[PDB]
Amino acid sequence: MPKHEFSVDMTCGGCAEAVSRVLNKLGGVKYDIDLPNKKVCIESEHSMDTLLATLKKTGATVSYLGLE
Repeated sequence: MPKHEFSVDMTCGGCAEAVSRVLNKLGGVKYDIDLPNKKVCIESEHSMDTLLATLKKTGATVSYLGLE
């Protein structure tokens, strides 16, 4: 159960948040959305593929800090 952390600046709070929902399809794994921290921590069996697609979906900036 590896964890992947991605840095994304919420621009479409309203839409960017809804965009995260689509991640379940790409990832379908456990994910957490913390606006107050502006950070998203998701654990996937693939990692480095589900986050980028979802994060960039709303055209929000995406930066990979690294994964286990």
